[PDB]
Amino acid sequence: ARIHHHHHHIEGRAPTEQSPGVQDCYHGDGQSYRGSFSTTVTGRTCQSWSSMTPHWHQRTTEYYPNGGLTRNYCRNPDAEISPWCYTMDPNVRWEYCNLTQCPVTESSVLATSTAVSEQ
Repeated sequence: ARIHHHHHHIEGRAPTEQSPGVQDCYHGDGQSYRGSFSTTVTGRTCQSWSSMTPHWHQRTTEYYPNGGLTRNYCRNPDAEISPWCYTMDPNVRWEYCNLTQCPVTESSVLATSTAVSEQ
């Protein structure tokens, strides 16, 4: 019925795609993600945490809803700089997803106690 192109991956320039491609973001340390961005920094896909086929590992988030990242959703169960997850590819054990400190301009921050400038 429908299938994404299966020929080239960087249909843009010869060497590399000039414009920016995938570039998600996160608030805090991947803790405020609240999104199932199953995309790894390499463009891979967050393999289901409960995936015992390729890379096997105990203590999954599928058995721990306290995280909110079940299935192939990418999240940060360690509160590290950002969320990460196993990849559906056996060539990539695991990796961080394309997250970054959401550098937005809108207000977003609902707190106005102290103000920080140039910091």
